[PDB]
Amino acid sequence: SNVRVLATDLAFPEGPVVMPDGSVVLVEIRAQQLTRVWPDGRKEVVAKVPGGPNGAALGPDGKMYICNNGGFGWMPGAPAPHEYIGGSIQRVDLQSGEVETLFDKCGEHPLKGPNDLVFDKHGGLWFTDLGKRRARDMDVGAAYYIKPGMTEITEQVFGTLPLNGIGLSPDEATMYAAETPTGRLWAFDLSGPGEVKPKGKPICGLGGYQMFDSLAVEASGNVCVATLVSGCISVIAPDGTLVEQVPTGDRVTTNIAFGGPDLKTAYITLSGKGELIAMDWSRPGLPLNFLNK
Ligand SMILES: C[C@H]1CCC(O)(O)O1
Ligand SMILES: [Ca+2]
Ligand code: NA
Repeated sequence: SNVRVLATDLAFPEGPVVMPDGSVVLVEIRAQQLTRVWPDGRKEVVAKVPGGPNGAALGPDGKMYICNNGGFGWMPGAPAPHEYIGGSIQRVDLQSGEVETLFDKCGEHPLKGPNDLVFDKHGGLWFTDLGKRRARDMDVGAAYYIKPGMTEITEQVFGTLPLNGIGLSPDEATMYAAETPTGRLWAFDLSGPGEVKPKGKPICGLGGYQMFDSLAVEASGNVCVATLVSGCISVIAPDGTLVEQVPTGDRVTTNIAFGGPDLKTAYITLSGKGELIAMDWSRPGLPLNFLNK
């Protein structure tokens, strides 16, 4: 595990997407932008994304899909009314910077705080909703699936505590969602693309005072979850076994993504230190649809 700092002075980095050339496109939630970090050290702003760009994934159209949580109040906190503009799913042209809003509601219900997302092999899009905190109450968590072609959005999970990281198993027959305040990883069986069958179960619950953020899946099927408070990556086997915890040096470790040769480099956002780092990983990551395969 040779650790290297790839970029600093990032304004709450999140949603890293590691390109084939080893460049990283990621979100800066606090600076409300999508940023490109190159291996020669240089950085460029790809697009301004007003609100709270929170997670990213490259889509089948070659555009970068964004979970926009609508904005926080700044370490993030509950958004004062004016700092919140509504949650949405958006799309950014990585060549022009054009931002288009795709969904801001499901049925008659506005999206609250979209957080992270993952494409299935047909181009369908899974995403989590962390909800928003208000003065005296908070939204429940949820997970949604947008049908291939961006034709329809559906609610698949609803009524958990806030949900954050999301991924698919290698065979894409299981969707994983990380429940933030409990440090529990939930697994949901899929009867087919975009459809949970009964709705799921927690396969791992960490002890102590540990919370979960975003995640990335390994080719082995292990789920690698950014772990807040204790500041590490928690590697969880498909059967729920805690395989290992890799310290990162930041209590606000928020996301991980695999790239580099054989997808054996982990790219991690340390959102407390404002850093993007890279770390050797003993096992290869799961190739993401429309990015790595
Ligand atoms: C504190 C929450 C909001 C952004 C995050 O990284 O998903 O975690
Ligand atoms: Ca997240
Ligand atoms: Na990730």
